[PDB]
Amino acid sequence: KSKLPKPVQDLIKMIFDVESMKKAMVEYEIDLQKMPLGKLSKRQIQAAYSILSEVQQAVSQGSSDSQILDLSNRFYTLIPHDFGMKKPPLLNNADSVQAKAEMLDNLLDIEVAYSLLRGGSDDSSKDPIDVNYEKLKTDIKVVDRDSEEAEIIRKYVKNTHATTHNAYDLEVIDIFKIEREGECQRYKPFKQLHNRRLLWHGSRTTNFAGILSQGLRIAPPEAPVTGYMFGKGIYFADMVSKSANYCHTSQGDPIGLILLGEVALGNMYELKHASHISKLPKGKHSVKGLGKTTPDPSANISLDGVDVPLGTGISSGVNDTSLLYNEYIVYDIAQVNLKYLLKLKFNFKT
Ligand SMILES: C[C@]12CCCN1CC1=NNC(=O)c3cc(F)cc4[nH]c2c1c34
Repeated sequence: KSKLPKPVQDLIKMIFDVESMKKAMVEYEIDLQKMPLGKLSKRQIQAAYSILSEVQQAVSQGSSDSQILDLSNRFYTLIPHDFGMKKPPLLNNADSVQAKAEMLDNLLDIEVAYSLLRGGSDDSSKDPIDVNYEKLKTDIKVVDRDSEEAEIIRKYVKNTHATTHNAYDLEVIDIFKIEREGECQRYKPFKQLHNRRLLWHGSRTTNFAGILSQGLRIAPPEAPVTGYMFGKGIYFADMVSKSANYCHTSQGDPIGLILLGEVALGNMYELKHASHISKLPKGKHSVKGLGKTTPDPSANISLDGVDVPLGTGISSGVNDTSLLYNEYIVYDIAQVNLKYLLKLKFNFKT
């Protein structure tokens, strides 16, 4: 039987739940009878990614929409869906493509998680909790609730919840200090770049088995670069609620996980509208999408030499922007060093 601290044990049970993966799949209206969890393929997902990029290129230069309809039917044949008696959405426009690309990101992560769960070795004497914990190849420690780390993290959550995101409020249940096997060596080349910031990354619970195993990754090459507002990079927020929205929490499942990462942003390429790129212009290290609302720079503090923008929301002074809140994008996985993992209770305002 396991000796892990009991918060870490609940975390492991949460990350490796197959039923949550099946529920995520049912929430995308995927047909679980024709295409169950065990018949999820990495290469099938990549082929779906290629269909999305074919729709992107077709729409972009005046192809038949005959063509685009055929590609949408091919997509629904490659990934079987259960829509009952409604008509499935058509892949004819940019929003359809973006929805399916986010969906495929989560599908790929689910495949990674199930591949982890059913792989490696199994040892009947050992607690499954211990087996999965060491499958994560991460050091997970509980952060003391009265530390100053915890002070700053609670203040970061408390101060940067946007008013637009009025469907819920957040309660911090546990704060974990994580260390990914190998990540600090990979991050070393970027640890004295200027402008390193502690930023949020939310994702579904089922995805953290992937995120803790392999880190935060960039979409595969088959993924359409126009399926993401600022192209194929790793996306962070400085508003806790903007990232928390990407946990895809629900009333039926109100606990989520969110990441705090040291991001070496360096020279930020400032953008107010979508720009589907895979590389930065020479001399830039990150993209910053400017919101009309920013955390107050007055109130930034430092934690292990990293800036924390835990100020309250004020106007940026940016006028012709299409973003309500900031976004930070990096295009090299080495530019990220994950520091903390947070268990959040979503209290839905009903
Ligand atoms: C839809 C998108 C774009 C590429 C994959 N994505 C998933 C995501 N996850 N998590 C975040 O915390 C996040 C925070 C942001 F400020 C902007 C973001 N844009 C994304 C995310 C995101």
